[PDB]
Amino acid sequence: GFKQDIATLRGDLRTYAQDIFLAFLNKYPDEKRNFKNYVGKSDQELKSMAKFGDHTEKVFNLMMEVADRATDCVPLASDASTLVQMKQHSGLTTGNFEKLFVALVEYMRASGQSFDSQSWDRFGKNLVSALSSAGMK
Ligand code: HEM
Ligand SMILES: *c1c(C)c(O)cc(C(C)C)c1O
Ligand SMILES: CC(C)C1=CC(=O)C(C)C=C1O
Ligand SMILES: CC(C)C1=CC(=O)C(C)C=C1O
Ligand SMILES: CC(C)C1=CC(=O)[C@H](C)C=C1O
Repeated sequence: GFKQDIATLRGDLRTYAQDIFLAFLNKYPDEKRNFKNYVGKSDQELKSMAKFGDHTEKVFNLMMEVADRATDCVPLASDASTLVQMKQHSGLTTGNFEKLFVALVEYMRASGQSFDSQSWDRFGKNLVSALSSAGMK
């Protein structure tokens, strides 16, 4: 279920973070508008870039904490507030987050693995709801 999937992802977090973030960037090419340093690079070149890995990992380190602190895939309002009020998220809207979670769920469905993809889908919807509530447009 959801709590085991957090354990699974954390067990190889750099790998999973980069693979899911590349699945998001490739599924939604316009989303490389929030990322000028990634333009004109292949996946292998992005994995070579220290920024790419350090940053993607820090995104998933936080996402897994927000997942871990959730009850029944419902994130804490305090974690939504943190995500809306981060200076790095100033230009963002809930659609940015929705797309990341669609990619994440798709990746999980496509994997050979017993991820609880329905729970991730619901968590992403609940996060987007909480971000909206917290004041994201
Ligand atoms: C649950 C989902 C997400 C979490 C937990 C999260 C968390 C974070 C964290 C921790 C950072 C700082 C990393 C660093 O400076 O090394 C960051 C930066 C960033 N995040 Fe988010 N984020 C999420 C979703 C997104 C989405 C959906 C977008 C855009 C589609 C986005 C765009 C950014 C940008 C543009 C930066 C800074 C630019 C850069 O230097 O790469 N994030 N995020
Ligand atoms: C997430 C979890 C962890 C849970 O127990 C239930 C749901 C759905 C089935 C309401 C989640 O998305
Ligand atoms: C990043 C942005 C300029 C952009 C938008 C897109 O629609 C596509 C296919 C490709 C892109 O590069
Ligand atoms: C997801 C990944 C590439 C990522 C890395 C980052 O370092 C920042 C600042 C923001 C991100 O979204
Ligand atoms: C406890 C039970 C009803 C339940 C919990 C879940 O987490 C999932 C994905 C599916 C379920 O039906």
